[PDB]
Amino acid sequence: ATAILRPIGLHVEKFQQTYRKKWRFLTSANANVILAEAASGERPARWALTTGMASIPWEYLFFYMSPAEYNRMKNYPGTFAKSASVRIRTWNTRVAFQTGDTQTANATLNQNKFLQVAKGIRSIPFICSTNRKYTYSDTEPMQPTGFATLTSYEYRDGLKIAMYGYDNDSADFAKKPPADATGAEIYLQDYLTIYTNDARATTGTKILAGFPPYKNFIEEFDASACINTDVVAMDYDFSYAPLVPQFAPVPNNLITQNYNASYPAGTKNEVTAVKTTDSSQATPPTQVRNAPRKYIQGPNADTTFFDEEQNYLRVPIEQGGIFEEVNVETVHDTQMPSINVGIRAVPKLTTIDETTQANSWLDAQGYFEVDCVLTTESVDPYTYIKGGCYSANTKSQLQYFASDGRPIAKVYDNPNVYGRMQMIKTVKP
Amino acid sequence: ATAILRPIGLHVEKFQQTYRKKWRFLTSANANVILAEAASGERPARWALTTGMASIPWEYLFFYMSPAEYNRMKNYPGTFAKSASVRIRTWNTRVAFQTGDTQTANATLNQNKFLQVAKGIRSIPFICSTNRKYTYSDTEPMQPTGFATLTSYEYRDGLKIAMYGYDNDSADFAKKPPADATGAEIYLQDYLTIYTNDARATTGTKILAGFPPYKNFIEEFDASACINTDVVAMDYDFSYAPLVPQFAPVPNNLITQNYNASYPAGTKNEVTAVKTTDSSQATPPTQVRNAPRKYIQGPNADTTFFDEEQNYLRVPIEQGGIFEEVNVETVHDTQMPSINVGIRAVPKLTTIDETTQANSWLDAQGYFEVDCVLTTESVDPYTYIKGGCYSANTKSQLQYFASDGRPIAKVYDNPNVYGRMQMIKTVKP
Amino acid sequence: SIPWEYLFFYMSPAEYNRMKNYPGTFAKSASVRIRTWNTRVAFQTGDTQTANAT
DNA sequence: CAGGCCAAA
DNA sequence: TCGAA
DNA sequence: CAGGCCAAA
DNA sequence: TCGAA
DNA sequence: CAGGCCAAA
Repeated sequence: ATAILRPIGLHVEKFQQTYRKKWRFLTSANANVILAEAASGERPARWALTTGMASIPWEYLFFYMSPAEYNRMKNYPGTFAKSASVRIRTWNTRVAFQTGDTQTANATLNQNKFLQVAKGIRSIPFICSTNRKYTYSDTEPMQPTGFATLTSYEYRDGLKIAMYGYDNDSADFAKKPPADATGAEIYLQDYLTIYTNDARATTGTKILAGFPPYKNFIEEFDASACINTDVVAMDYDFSYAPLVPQFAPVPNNLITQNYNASYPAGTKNEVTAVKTTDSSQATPPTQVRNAPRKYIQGPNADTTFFDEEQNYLRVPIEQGGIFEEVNVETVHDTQMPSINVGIRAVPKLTTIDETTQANSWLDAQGYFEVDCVLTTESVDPYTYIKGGCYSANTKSQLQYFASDGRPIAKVYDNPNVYGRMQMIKTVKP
Repeated sequence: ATAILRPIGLHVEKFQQTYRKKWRFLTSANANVILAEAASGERPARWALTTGMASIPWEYLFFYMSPAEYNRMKNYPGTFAKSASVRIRTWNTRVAFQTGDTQTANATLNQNKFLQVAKGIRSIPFICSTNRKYTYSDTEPMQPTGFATLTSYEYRDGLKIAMYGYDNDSADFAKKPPADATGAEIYLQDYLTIYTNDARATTGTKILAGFPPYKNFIEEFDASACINTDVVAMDYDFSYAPLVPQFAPVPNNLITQNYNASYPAGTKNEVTAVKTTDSSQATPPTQVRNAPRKYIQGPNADTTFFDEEQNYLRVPIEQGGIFEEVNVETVHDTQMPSINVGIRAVPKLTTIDETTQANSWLDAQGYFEVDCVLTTESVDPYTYIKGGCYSANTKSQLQYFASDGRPIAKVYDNPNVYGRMQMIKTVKP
Repeated sequence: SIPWEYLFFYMSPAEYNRMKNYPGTFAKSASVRIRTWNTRVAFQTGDTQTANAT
């Protein structure tokens, strides 16, 4: 029999977008030295071991998309980041012909140059590491002598301004010609740092294990043979990266009496849980279901995380485990692999009278060409005939919140805890 | 070596039973009109859109089995419903030659007849719908003008009495000759109804989305070409449909000191949880393990749900997620697909002076032949030598209970919440 | 008249309201297909003096 | 040799 | 399977 | 085109 | 796998 | 025919 109607279902429009950037980065070949970091609050006294492996911030949205693209993206509710890709090529590595010292005839045409690549060091459970900005000595510019006070947020903000420039009405407009326009090189300042405990003032039983042998977890190549070659190629598929919240549904409490109904979940976990661990071992690991949560669209929505533009440069793109959907969901913890690349410090051609590492270095600089692609997807659903887009309420989203109203998000800036990236309260910009 | 004994194990007898019925149903081709339903308690003011798609109650035990079969089934502890099957055939659709109005010469031999089939509309998250019994206007018998106060329980009870008749000593015996004996046609009165919010008195922000386009989720066929053809064929395998509780085990507290022992569950969920959601979004979704439960056989058993015969016509056959077994179990939420079939209203042959739908209709009637089969299974276990059947205590069953002692069961009469069938307290008959 | 020349013939108020968020929108093509069903003709007219039913 | 541990695969 | 095979 | 969401498969 | 493949 | 139940596989 002829069918005059068939179940065609909803009209839903899906939109895929792609964002590409090309960056050229300059890195300094820092010496590996030990710096003391004094105790401060809950931070214990510790030793820090510096490197020249600059952090590549491929985990953040500004790395892939301009302020104009970001501003336009807010007009597409339900936008999810789907995949991110990065390719790193190295160019010729420059090493100074001589050092500043005049007493030694240290100039030499012969060079030994080495390129260092570290993938996924951030997640190694027994290596405590972060990316830090150093201060350097005036006589030895390759030698860190302390820590800059710049935060990770401020570092990424400065990188973003270098990439995309100021507003046309800024008094400081001329200070940063946008590399997205010129294609000029940008200096990176955030370097992989390895920590270990400082037991000088420790009372009772001391842990005297020294350092982890972190060189056993990096790749090091002859830089003379890597000119104009790819050294890193990484692809990442996001688990849950909601960049713009979904369209709100038509609220069923306006239509139904049973809007606050209950139903079986069986043995399935449909509400996520928060895991807390304690490496001091004063308390055992705990798992708590039904964390404080807020809807991010709809009647009582709290959109602070998206209103504050946290996901542009302050927090990583991947946020799996931080958000919930009201359906029968399966959620796991997430983290993107870290990327650090750089040039090993080049010792100055001179004699020393002891069996030690070098104490003076030649100026050396890495030149890295970075390609990056980000793909996203958004939806325009029409559940109802009038009044714009509305999604099914099974698409409704929630976000972890703290009791003071601050949204909670994943952060990659702190060292891993049991190989995990912690989630912390966001800070208002 | 010759074995004089081998581990033959327990003697367990398994019994399979099959229940068949054939029903012939008459449906009215109701007009699609909008009725206002005023606010009442937690029920908000809403608009209702009527249809002629009659509900087919294939989710209930009385649809498949007579009172004699049901009464006998209570003698088989551990009876589970295994599968249910329904087949629907349509016969010739009757449309009135003319309407009651005399002023218009509206009689015509030409007809356009359409059959509507809706499968699984009940579970669609963005469509708020139930089955309702209407009141109709006297001048337009196809036109609903209000809602009857009959409950779903009373509707199904009346259907059951029509199918199987009264007791031989009833004063009303002659009023309902049983269709199970005569094979005569029965009129159905419960029709699919689509709701949307009524914002006439809403203060603040209004939702003005109108209706969902529900026609995009049904199949509609030329009824002139469907005579004597199958239109619906559905099969359902039950997850957990306990019709009679299992034989009680020999209680180990009479034999052992460690009857209240504890043991690891590991990371597996062995006790089910209740999920509560809130479409008003005042609270986030919550999941609670270890709900109030009662054993349904054994020492402290509460058999109220089965003593009250709730599963015959008041609650659906499928109850997965409502019951637990003491073993290492895996449980998920359940619901059977809904079935609604009917004839579209046939406009009267007349002119109207505006661009609207028809306001007058011809009497029209659907004729549906329904075959239904239900298969069940029960067990007689002999764990012990004397005193009748006893099961292993790993077969012990529990049911969700409310704090006032009412058993909790799934219900299909309310609109879905996030695509789920809610569980509510049962009501004493 | 079949008003296939107008936007409301093809798109709902919700779709129209959402479409305003896409600057540079152009309508590219429009298609219409018309099927006829059974034509109904009255058995008789209202006049009683003539036996006109057929 | 990267993504919820690696000494598991 | 909220990577994905 | 139905059974715990569909815009996922 | 308390559908079931 | 044993290892988180057996009347499930």
